[PDB]
Amino acid sequence: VTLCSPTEDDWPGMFLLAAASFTDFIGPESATAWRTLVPTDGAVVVRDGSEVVGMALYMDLRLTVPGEVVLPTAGLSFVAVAPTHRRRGLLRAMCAELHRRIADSGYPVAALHASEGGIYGRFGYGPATTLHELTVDRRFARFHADAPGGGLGGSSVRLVRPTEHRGEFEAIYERWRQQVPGGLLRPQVLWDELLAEAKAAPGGDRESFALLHPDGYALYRVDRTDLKLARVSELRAVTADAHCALWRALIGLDSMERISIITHPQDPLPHLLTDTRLARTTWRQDGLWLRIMNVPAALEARGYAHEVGEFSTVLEVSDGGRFALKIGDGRARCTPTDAAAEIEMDRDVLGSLYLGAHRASTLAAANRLRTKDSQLLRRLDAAFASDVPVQTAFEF
Amino acid sequence: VTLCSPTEDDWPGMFLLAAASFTDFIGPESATAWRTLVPTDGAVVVRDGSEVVGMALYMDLRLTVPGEVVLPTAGLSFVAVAPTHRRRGLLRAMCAELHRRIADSGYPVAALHASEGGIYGRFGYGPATTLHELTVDRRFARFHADAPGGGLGGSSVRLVRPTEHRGEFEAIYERWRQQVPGGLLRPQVLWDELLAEAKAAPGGDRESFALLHPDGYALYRVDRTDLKLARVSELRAVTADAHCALWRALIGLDSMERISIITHPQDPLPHLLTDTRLARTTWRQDGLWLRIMNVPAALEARGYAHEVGEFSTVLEVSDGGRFALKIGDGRARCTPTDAAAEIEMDRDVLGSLYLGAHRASTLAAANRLRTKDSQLLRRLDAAFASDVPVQTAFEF
Amino acid sequence: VTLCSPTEDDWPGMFLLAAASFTDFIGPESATAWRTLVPTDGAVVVRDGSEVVGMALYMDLRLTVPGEVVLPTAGLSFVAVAPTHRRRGLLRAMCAELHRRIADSGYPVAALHASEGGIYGRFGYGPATTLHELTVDRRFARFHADAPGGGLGGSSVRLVRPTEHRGEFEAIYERWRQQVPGGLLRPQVLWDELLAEAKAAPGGDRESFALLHPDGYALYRVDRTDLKLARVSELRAVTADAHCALWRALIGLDSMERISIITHPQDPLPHLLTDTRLARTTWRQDGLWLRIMNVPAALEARGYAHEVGEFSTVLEVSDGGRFALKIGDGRARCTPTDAAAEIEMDRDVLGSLYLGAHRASTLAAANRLRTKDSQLLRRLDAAFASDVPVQTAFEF
Amino acid sequence: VTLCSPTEDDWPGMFLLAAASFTDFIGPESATAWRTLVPTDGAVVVRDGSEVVGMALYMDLRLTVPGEVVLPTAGLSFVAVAPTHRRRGLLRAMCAELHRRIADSGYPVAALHASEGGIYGRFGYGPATTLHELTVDRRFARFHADAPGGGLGGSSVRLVRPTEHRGEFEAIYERWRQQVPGGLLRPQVLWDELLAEAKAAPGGDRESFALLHPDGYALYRVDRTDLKLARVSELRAVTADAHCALWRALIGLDSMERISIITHPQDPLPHLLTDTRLARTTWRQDGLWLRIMNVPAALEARGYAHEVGEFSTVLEVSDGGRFALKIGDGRARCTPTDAAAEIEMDRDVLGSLYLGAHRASTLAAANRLRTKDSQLLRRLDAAFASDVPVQTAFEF
Ligand SMILES: Nc1nc(SCC(=O)NCCN2CCOCC2)nc2sc3c(c12)CCCC3
Ligand SMILES: Nc1nc(SCC(=O)NCCN2CCOCC2)nc2sc3c(c12)CCCC3
Ligand SMILES: Nc1nc(SCC(=O)NCCN2CCOCC2)nc2sc3c(c12)CCCC3
Ligand SMILES: Nc1nc(SCC(=O)NCCN2CCOCC2)nc2sc3c(c12)CCCC3
Ligand code: NA
Ligand code: NA
Ligand code: NA
Ligand code: NA
Ligand code: NA
Ligand code: NA
Ligand code: NA
Ligand code: NA
Ligand code: NA
Ligand code: NA
Ligand code: NA
Ligand code: NA
Repeated sequence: VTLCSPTEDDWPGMFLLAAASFTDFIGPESATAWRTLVPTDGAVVVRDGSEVVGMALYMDLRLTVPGEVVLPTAGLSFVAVAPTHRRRGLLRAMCAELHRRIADSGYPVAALHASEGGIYGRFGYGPATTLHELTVDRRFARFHADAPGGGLGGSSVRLVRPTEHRGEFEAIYERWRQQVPGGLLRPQVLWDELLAEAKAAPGGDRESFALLHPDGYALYRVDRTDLKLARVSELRAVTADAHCALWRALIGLDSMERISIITHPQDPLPHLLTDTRLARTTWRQDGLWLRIMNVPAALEARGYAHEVGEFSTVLEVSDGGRFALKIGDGRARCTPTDAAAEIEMDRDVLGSLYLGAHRASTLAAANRLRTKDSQLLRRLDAAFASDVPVQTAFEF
Repeated sequence: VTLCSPTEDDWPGMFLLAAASFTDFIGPESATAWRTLVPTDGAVVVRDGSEVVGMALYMDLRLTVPGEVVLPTAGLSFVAVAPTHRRRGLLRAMCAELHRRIADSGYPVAALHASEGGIYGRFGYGPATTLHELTVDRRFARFHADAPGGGLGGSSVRLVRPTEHRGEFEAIYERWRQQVPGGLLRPQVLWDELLAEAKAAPGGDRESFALLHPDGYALYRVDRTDLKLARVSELRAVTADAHCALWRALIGLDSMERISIITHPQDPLPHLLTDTRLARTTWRQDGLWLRIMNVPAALEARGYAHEVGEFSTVLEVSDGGRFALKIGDGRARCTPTDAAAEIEMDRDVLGSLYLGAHRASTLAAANRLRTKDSQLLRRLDAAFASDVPVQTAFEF
Repeated sequence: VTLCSPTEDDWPGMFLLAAASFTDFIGPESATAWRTLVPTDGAVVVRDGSEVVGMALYMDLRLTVPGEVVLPTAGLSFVAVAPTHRRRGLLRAMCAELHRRIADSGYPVAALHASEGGIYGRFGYGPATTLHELTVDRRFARFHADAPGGGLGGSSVRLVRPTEHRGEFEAIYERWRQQVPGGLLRPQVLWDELLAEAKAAPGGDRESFALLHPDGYALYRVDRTDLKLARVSELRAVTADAHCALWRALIGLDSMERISIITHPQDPLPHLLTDTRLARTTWRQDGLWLRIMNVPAALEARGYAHEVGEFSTVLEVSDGGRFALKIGDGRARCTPTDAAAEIEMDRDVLGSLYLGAHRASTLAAANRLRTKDSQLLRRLDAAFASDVPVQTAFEF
Repeated sequence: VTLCSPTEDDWPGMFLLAAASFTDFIGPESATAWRTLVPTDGAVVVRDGSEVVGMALYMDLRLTVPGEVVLPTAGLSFVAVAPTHRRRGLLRAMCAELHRRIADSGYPVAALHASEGGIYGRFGYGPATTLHELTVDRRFARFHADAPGGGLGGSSVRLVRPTEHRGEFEAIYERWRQQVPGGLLRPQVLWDELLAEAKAAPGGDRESFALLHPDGYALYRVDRTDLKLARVSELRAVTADAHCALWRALIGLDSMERISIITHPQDPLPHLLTDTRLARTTWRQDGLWLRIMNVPAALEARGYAHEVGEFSTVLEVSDGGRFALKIGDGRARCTPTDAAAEIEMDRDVLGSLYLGAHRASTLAAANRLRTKDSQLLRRLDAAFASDVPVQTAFEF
């Protein structure tokens, strides 16, 4: 039980453990694409004296945070302990080694998608974005008088084969990810992967169609088993016009009873309809999780609300340092101090505040975030809040 | 088809229509209690040349709004058109008459709970609060190290018969409703009603139990059919200690698999657990709906965020007037003007902003709220936002 | 194991066997009402050397058959063999004794409702009417331009308590049963019974409401468990106006998703809607079963289609006699002959033809009805067919 | 938005719209077969200034109507409006153009299968045949003494691979379609298609088997998911012997719990069993829809019941002409008149009467068919009724 960087001879063993550990595993030939995003010394394996009983790696990602600021992000992925080697501290050992490497490489943040909601808090990760399934019963769906693009003349939305409009989707996604907190750069190899899953699989998923606007696209497919349900896999709109136009087109799928989509809590769709209730929230879950690797570097890099006035405090992160935090003009200055702390939180809590998805008041109500001054609580709420609402880019 | 105030001879006819129109109708003897909250000239009936084919009324309510300010509120209820008299403009006629009376009586706002989400927007009502069902699989539920009241010595929470601690529940609810936006004064007759539904019904609901803290209570009962589910009908906590203590007690119901509760989007419960995901959102729906009867009187009466600086604009409400709105020091001054409008919205949209549940940015994204200045949008978002998170009191 | 007419001392034993044999048993106090319809020597019990292990009886009924002709009918009911005395020929013995008594009393027909579809063919009973559940998704239901009573002014349909309009329901049902094949006289005691089941039972069925027209009524209640379903227990309309008006009222139950009713295959409801398919057939089953006790007396008593011309044939019923059958001017003459049979059928098959629900062609295709002349088959089809479509009155 | 006949360059665009509009779409290579049945100028597309946003076509069909008379029939199919171009009158425009072409080509009738039951009435189509799912619990199924082919010696039914007995199936279907109202000529290319779907698909449908009689065949396969259910896709029997023999074989599938089939309301199967109720009606829906293009040409072409005597009337079809209709000797003469109408109906209603599936009395009860003389109603019922019961051939 020694902890090493994998050699090329180790990957077949890692793919075996992946196949047994993740039910959604897309096989080795598809894993070559994602492997391009793993830097040299981005992966750790544990061997038993021999085969692979343990693995974890990070990918080089670019995360957009409030103020349209793009951070280098270590994306944690492909974490797996053999069923034969549980309760043996292999995860603790692997996560520690990667965090060392992530820290020493100069990543201010790491991020992951959690398989369970109870594992990653202890390693410093906080849930930072919220996933939100909306299901529209589109038979009753009528658009409000106030809704855009409900006038005579032509539609701007086209129905198209995804594979023949890759360039337009890239262009739109690139505009989208740069201006939305939670946005991730989607490299070429992940566009290759995304469009290979657009085509119909024998006894698998059905053909994916696209609705294409100058400033938006929606990829959808009819469900395998439920043939009256369209699953919107991905809708990216840069303008409210594009968003609305795309939903007029989706509500126009007259052979479907229900359109479903995984979106964000602030999706304006419910307000496009004469009946808000027709867009039911069927499902809600933690999206992206953040570990703030370097507190001063992260707090300084993001923009803050211009609306709150200048204010200063001392933030203590448990075993992560104490800081004089001065916020004003939507910039922050974060500097070492030994002054008495006014606000205390574990590092995972800072992850949950960092993109604006969670309010400091809420975490304080749970005593995850201690302060004796509620004026300071309101000011943190206001400053950390995001003007553009926070969204989840793509699962990794 | 003439529209009149009911006489005592009209109520049996109204109770007949109620029994046929609402499946949850609690019968005449229980309707005597609610009738005490209907003012003289609070009810309209439509007769056909004869029996009651139409009815609507308002109750005298006291609604808490941001800044711990209590408004007189006309609560719209008991609205029903005979199945024999649909598509005949009886609702339009009845709602118009009540709104006339509500306006001329000096109510700044009316409120209702909607049976459908598509009827009430056209009459000026906006969804103002969000209901949120959390279901905890309590078998996996462990409280976080940071959570309050996890130390040795005694528990402060007692298990009790609801009927023998009415005074303590009243006291706690009275403290709660005065300090929470969406709070409603619960009069004596509704406490009589609430505790009569605490006892077990033959072949109906099971006995209700209470968890009692100095600063909180929870009423729960095991589900009729699912005997591994506890339904928390009502949890009122005044302090974070009370909230946490009550959930330790609820998670301690070792014979249940699932605790469910209808709460608000900012409920801190998910953050009390080591696994946020164990508190699943199973259901989400519009709660209280607001019609702003008098725009200047309502906008002036509520508190605003101290965090946003002083700012002025011209608000047009469609067919509801145009106003110079000046917000600063968490007060608003709202005065008539004929100056060019900077912000336009239908009256229902103002209802949805009024308690802070919905962001102006979100409604703007849906074009329910028109402005050409996004700086003004951020300022409205910030000013209208509620420091204490908005909650739904009781259904009427 | 001797077969006797019950004494008053035998009924408690019969009620015990009834409670164990029929899950829907309405108890002894309610069985006093139905007992009034059992004639002296209408009931047989089997005792074991002692308690009741066997029972069967007939009730005095008046059945309407084609040509608005009302026949005295022995209604077979309350048939039960102890679970302790199966496969012992007690049913065969009891049915034989009752049929003897029914025959010798001068009933031309007996009728029953079957608990199973496989028992009663061998005793000479044929399924004579078809039950047909229609379920309307009333959210999509719009009436056709051509539909009656879709013009301005008042509705003629009232919503009422069943118990306060007994006289009007009786009057309408009495008009209905006299003019519809399958109609049964409903005596006073069965109107007492029907209205006692209109009221809500503690942890049972909900309150029943009535829609009342001068020429029609509908009794409905919301389902116990499914609160979005209205079950129409009974709709009697004498004119197409009444039928349509009542369905406009039922489709107006805006709190229901689905209206369900057990009706007949020729119910015009599907054709009242712009979308026939909205009235789905969810369920279909044999209704009333007929045993022709006296072939000549029954064939002579009913009217025949005036459209088919005069024609003669020889009908053989297996072990039920051979007859010269002459049909013309919608009358039949049925006389003994020893002439060669042109048409053969078991007696149960004649029951199935007798009210016009089943076509002779269909039964011939199944070889239940033998002839070597298809011209004669078409003529039987045409003559036996009912101008007024055949309906099921009430279960007994 | 111009309306044109498609060029060969337009089909890829039509196949894209087909894939997105119909979930059952069988792909382009299979659509080449059906394309052979589309005449020159049988198809219309709508382009947007460019891609295909609209399409509709008719196929050359031969429909059997009562009196074993075969009509040329325009079969409407492949109708689709882009989700991006709803509520724009593209369907109205396309249907109008095709009906013009269908009329001017000399088709007396058009027919279609409806995706929804609410679209096609306004374009003059009436539901003309009824689909009827029977499900047999074959564990309890015993054949009646009277049933054919229940004697000793050999069975005449063989179990066979469909692909090796194509000639025998063709021969039987050809005999069947010529003698049954609703019958359609099945051309070579549709037999190619039918037998390609007989073989097992990887992770799709299972292998199809055939039961083969000299005068009948049944194609069945075990259900994908439910392995105790045999789905009879198609049973064609020319003689009652063949029908019965085939069901003895199907009830002999001792590894199945349930045999299901989509058949017609007059299927004699229920009467083959000792228990009629074992053949439950699980599902019922409109089959083939008819638009009478030329009222006199259609009314004159079909046979009428010989049983009803000679009679004359004036039929008005709304915006379809008024006619002196004289029916006798099972022929009709239909001639222009300006005499007062005795019977009025919309054109769709005539479609519903034309094959005998619906009774004029029933449509009159719904006021779809106005007359002041009920004697004339009985005579129309009798004359339009079909001696051979009406069946649905194959979906298109
Ligand atoms: N990061 C990756 N993601 C995917 S599919 C996107 C997705 O939604 N994953 C959720 C579930 N995961 C499944 C797999 O990783 C853990 C949990 N596929 C591959 S192959 C592969 C990676 C990789 C990492 C780099 C090495 C080889
Ligand atoms: N306002 C009232 N509320 C209740 S129960 C609380 C509740 O949750 N109602 C939701 C459904 N409603 C059911 C009834 O009113 C409409 C929809 N019960 C009565 S009796 C009664 C009222 C009344 C108004 C005053 C007159 C007589
Ligand atoms: N004929 C009767 N009918 C009813 S309820 C109508 C009904 O729907 N019955 C269907 C099921 N049956 C249940 C009971 O009889 C067999 C199957 N209730 C009583 S008490 C009673 C009878 C009687 C006969 C006369 C003697 C005492
Ligand atoms: N007429 C056709 N039918 C079939 S499959 C038989 C079937 O059951 N269709 C029901 C659903 N339809 C699905 C497709 O057409 C609308 C609704 N497949 C093709 S490819 C094709 C046609 C065609 C028309 C000619 C042009 C190309
Ligand atoms: Na980015
Ligand atoms: Na969206
Ligand atoms: Na963190
Ligand atoms: Na209050
Ligand atoms: Na709570
Ligand atoms: Na409002
Ligand atoms: Na009668
Ligand atoms: Na009916
Ligand atoms: Na009989
Ligand atoms: Na044909
Ligand atoms: Na069949
Ligand atoms: Na027609």
